[PDB]
Amino acid sequence: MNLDVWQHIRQEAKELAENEPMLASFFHSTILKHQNLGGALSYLLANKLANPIMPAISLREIIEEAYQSNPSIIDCAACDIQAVRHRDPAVELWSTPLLYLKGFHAIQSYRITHYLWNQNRKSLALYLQNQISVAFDVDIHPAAKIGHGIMFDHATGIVVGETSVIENDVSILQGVTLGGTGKESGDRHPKVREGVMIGAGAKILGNIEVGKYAKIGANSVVLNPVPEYATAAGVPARIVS
Amino acid sequence: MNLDVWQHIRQEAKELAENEPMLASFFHSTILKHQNLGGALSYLLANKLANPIMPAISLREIIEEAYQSNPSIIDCAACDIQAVRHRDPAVELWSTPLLYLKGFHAIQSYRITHYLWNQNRKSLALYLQNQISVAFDVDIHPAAKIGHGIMFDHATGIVVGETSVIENDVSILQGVTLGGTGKESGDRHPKVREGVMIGAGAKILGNIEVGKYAKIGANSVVLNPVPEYATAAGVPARIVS
Amino acid sequence: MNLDVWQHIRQEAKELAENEPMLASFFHSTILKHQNLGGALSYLLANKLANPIMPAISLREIIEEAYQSNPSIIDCAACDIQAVRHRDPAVELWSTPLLYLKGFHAIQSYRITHYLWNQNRKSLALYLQNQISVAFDVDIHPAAKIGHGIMFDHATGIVVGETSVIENDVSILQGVTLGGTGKESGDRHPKVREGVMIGAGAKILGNIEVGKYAKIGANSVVLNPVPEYATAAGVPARIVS
Amino acid sequence: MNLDVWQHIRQEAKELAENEPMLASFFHSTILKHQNLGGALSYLLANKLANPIMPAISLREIIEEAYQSNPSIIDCAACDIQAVRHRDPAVELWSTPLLYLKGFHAIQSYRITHYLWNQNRKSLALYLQNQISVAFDVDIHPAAKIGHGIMFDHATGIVVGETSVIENDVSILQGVTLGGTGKESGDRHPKVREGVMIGAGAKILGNIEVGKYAKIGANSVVLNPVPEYATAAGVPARIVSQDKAAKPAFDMNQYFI
Amino acid sequence: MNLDVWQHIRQEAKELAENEPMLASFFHSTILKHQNLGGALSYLLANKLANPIMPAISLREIIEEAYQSNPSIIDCAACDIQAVRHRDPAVELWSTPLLYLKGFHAIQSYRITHYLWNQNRKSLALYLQNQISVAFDVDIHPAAKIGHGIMFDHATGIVVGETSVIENDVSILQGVTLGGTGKESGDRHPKVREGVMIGAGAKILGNIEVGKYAKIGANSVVLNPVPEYATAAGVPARIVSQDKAAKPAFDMNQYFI
Amino acid sequence: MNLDVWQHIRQEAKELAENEPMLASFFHSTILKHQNLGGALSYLLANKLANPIMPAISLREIIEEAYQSNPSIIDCAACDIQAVRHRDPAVELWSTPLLYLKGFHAIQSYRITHYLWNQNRKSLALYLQNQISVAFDVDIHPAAKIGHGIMFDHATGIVVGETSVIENDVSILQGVTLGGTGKESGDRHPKVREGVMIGAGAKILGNIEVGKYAKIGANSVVLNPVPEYATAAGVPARIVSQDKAAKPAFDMNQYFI
Ligand SMILES: [Mg+2]
Ligand SMILES: [Mg+2]
Repeated sequence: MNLDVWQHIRQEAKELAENEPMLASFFHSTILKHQNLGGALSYLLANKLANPIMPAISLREIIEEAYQSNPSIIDCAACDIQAVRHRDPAVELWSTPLLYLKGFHAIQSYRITHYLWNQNRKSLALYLQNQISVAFDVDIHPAAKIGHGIMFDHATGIVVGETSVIENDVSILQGVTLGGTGKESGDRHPKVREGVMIGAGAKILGNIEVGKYAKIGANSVVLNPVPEYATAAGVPARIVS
Repeated sequence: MNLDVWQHIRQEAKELAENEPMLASFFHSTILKHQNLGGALSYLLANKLANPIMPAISLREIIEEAYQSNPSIIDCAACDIQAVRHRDPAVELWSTPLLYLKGFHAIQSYRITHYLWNQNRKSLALYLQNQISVAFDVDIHPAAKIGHGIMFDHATGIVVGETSVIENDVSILQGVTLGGTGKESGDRHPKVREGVMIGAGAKILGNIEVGKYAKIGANSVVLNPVPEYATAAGVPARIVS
Repeated sequence: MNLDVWQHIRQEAKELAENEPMLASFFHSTILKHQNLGGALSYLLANKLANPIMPAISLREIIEEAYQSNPSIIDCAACDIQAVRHRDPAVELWSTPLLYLKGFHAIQSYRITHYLWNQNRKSLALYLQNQISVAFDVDIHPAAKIGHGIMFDHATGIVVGETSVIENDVSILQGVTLGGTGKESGDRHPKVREGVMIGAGAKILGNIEVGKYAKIGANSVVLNPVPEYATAAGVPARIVS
Repeated sequence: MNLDVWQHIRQEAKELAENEPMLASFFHSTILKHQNLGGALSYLLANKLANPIMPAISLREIIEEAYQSNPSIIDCAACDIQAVRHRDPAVELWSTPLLYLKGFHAIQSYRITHYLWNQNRKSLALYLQNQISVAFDVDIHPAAKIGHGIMFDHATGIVVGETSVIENDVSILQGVTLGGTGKESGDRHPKVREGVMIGAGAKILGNIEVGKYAKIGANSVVLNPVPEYATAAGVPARIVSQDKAAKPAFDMNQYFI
Repeated sequence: MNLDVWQHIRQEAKELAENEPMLASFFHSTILKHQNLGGALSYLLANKLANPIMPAISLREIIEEAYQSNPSIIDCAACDIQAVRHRDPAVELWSTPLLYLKGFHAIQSYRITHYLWNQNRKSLALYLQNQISVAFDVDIHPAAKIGHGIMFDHATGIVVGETSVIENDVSILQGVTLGGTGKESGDRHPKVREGVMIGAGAKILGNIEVGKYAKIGANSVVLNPVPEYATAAGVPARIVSQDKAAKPAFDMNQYFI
Repeated sequence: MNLDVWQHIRQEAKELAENEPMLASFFHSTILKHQNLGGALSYLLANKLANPIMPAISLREIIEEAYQSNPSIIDCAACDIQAVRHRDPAVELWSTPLLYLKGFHAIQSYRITHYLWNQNRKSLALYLQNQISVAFDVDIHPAAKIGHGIMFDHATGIVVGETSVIENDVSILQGVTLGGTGKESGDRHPKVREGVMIGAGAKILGNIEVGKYAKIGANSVVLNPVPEYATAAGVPARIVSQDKAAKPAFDMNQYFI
């Protein structure tokens, strides 16, 4: 659930350090030498988003503070790991999401920009919003609201707008946009309810509702609300009974 | 218009340096210590495209020379900033495009590869074409012709081909291609007239005309000309009266 | 064919070193000082995928070993170069694919992760799978089976799944997915036969057959088998006689 | 309390960031964002000693662990800063030692290797001993024993071997060696007692006592014990004079006959 | 005109790029693409002194501003190159000093800190003073005064303190210190007049005049004034001989009795 | 056979990786993955000497080419490691010299520049001569001739000029100069024969023979020939004593009268 997640990854790292000496020091530095998930995650995120403007060493303190303050940030990471492990047939190890999956890195990094944005650090948040778009190819406005148990499989090209809401247990694939229309401010982005699965390349535009457990077809363009448990596909999207 | 743009950014940088000490030196080095937009832009672009093969320090001289020679390159950057400020509801600061928006960085970087390509420096231009695809996820052939007041919102996945033409005040989103068909050379890429807005994921193929102020739907595949002021949507794209 | 490819690139590098002194040392270090394609390719790949966790110098030995062991890895690179030269109207030089095209870099890098994956080095392969998604925006599961004469033009956003098969002489563009459905393991990814051309943004889902020499339309969503020599387009994809 | 020292630095830091925009983020990230000398110090040293083999971010954890086990390592740095501010006429700010003086950085970095040496991490301690010699040009064996209120002015070229001992309040200049003799292990390096000042280039060799409050002339070669309050000079060094009033480490009087 | 010097370098550069393909882009980016010594020099120094705190690209602007305000800083480098080409038998090319000799880089880098020191940018000047000691192993206080036609051969270990003065045409070798004495500010460092050559390892301490055309023996310790055309040697140094014909900085005659 | 030396290192390496997880990948990448000293050495040196101008990956090819043409360069390193393990009481592991001692790295790096110097690649050799002085603080002209079984303990500050010759089994400490004299090319640097040990800071200047098995006292200044088995000390150096039994390079006896 949480303690299980970190111990599954802890036990795995030991074995993978033995099988691949070239990464032994990486497994030790990232996983094996820390006492909890936050230690591994702040380390990995700091390194992936580093830049001389804001070096890993500086970034890590900012990340740790965030974790110390709102610990739930780490619980959500634990749940996201479990989601990928449970919904992605290609994933066979608990440590894989944590170490190599840019979609998962993008999500946890967004949790940091979301935290900064709500701590009155808009500049640093926009600066990291871009770092995240660059390092992971995922662009999430810091003010978007995203829950836990979320999976961004492959992730390249995902874009989530300012007023977006993604509830728990949502899965999103490469090239999917949750964007808006109009040159005005206010609610103009999608509300994706829990359990929703979005196919690769789908574009959901406007402040529209995406019912829970709905399935959105690859390359579908959703412009109108999608009932709960329904399947929308096509351009524009239609409900396929 | 131009002098207003740089002074809006100059005044903003001072305030953001006060609110975020961690980036104070970044605001000063990039914006506050230079006398004009070109000083800030050449600095930022050099750093974002740096690589040991061609370091920021070396790149910057090449960029500055370009600016010195054809100053309009900087005016166009000023107009692009204003475009984003005016068409993107998420943007609230004039400095945001300049500092963090990879789409805007991609555009101005392309202006440099376009300049190099027309100075008989094809190698360096192809080398930077790739740097730009890597750093910003935007691939623009150096020979494409692009005007000013252009916005690449989010930008991940945009591709513009060799014979493409994009006129002024055009807005393009993530995943959009202006590509061609055929294994032959010659005109084989889109001509997008002024004011045109292209939705996320749209693919416009061939040497076809995209009338002014037309609107192209997300994920639309345009294979035939689109009349001025019209709206094309669907796969293939159809005119929605 | 093979010896011709490396000599076309060798002769070109000399001329481009003369025309662009700023890259002279790059042409010499990458091309002119090595005796064969593997020398240039291992050098370039090591540098593009470097990271302190696994530096270029360390990566290069791993790459060289791979080449020494299975030399065909380099022949396939030679064929891929020729494919781009022959199918991409924008390419005018044999060295261009080798030096600047991220799609081609992604393919050859995948050949290394495929080799590592079959040498019982799953960790290192997943680590490089992510490096490749980051450096080139292309995500290829290491167990995918890909032949030679392959072209990933532009490439941003391409995703190839675990059980995928891509035969020879296949061309794939930006945003295309060869993905799967279901949370189960087993064959769940596309089988693209030889000669197949896939348009930008196409999403091919499931363990389905894509007949040889078929043409897939941009943004097409293929969910059912496509006969040989046929053209599929639309969402879902339909056969356009 | 070593907080006064830190108070001075934090105070300088705010005004320094105000005057030099180009170093603002550096002052805030090293000094101002931290509430004690330990956070500044670990940050700085980890950055100066960084290498892909052991990156700044990794090394910093190792240093904070050492400060957690041995807080006195931080207080020792405070005093070392106080020693420089008082004895080095060139140093007017309390922040200068901390931010820029490589002899200071070296001594503090050594304290970290000294800690690892006895944590059963000798490979890492040797790795860092070398990182220190390369980064600051100072080679201090991790098993050496060094007190506090120590100044290594300029520092380039300083060598301090395995069995060396250096007590509190000693001033050492560039080029100085506290070297061993022989090809066997065991006590074979100098024991420099408090208040001793050693001039530039001086070489002290073997297991010999350098008397408290003694003064070692520049470029001398000391091979025999030196009496307290005595001044040794020459190649080889000879006891040329004696002052029982002087305080060589604090006076920094370089003249001798 | 210091263009002759530059003409020689540019001429060597074209042929050097021709012979060593691996360094071509380095020769073009530093030398050939620039039309004067200033562009080459700022490029090189900014690269050698670079750090995430102050990256090459940022530092270079700071250097070009200094060259714009004080063009003589560039002409001083030309002469320093001429001094090495003439006095160092090991140096056959005019481009060698500029491209590779760390003592040269140090002196030029110091001139930049000297300029910042009086631009009200002492924090940056101290930051760089340290960057210089770390990059080239040479520690020159920014307030020191140094003329032109100066050679720091090998240079590792050279220290020049705050109130030091060095006139034109002086040759200084590795390990040399122009050091202070005392714990108080004020004139307390050596004043080395033209044509003086100082052998490796020599330590000159206090506010003392080192006579024009004098010759300082290696490893000596100078604590009293040295007469013009005199040769001082020993620990402590003694005036052992005098030659009124010699030109120590140019002859580089290291022998003494 | 220099494989015994390598066997020791590989053996230490496995257990070292076992004890210090944080350095595991470093031990495997440098030592364990390679089957001979050449692969470890080229890897390490290329990494220590790396610069965007000549990156580790490029430089390494240049080094492997040198080892392919001149395998004895590797065997020379084996012996240099053996020399340190035997003479330096501080060094207990055979892997220490190889992994961490900058004087060792310098000597091996020089051997590469010496090879390039006569491959018609003098620009690259000078580029590296400087990379070596900056990375390890040791300046060895590429045209210098150095034997094997050589130890540069601590090494900071060592300078060895163009025409210098150093035979087998010599021990040299930090601050030592084998320097030239005069402003003309030609033989003008020391010739140090086997078994000679040179104390810290010593300066040997001009084309003079330093007799086999001789012992040079720390901080001495040698300007005249030194007889075999003789001990020279002082500024200027004088022959103070003679031992025909001693073996200075191996004994490392630093005391003198
Ligand atoms: Mg990317
Ligand atoms: Mg150094």
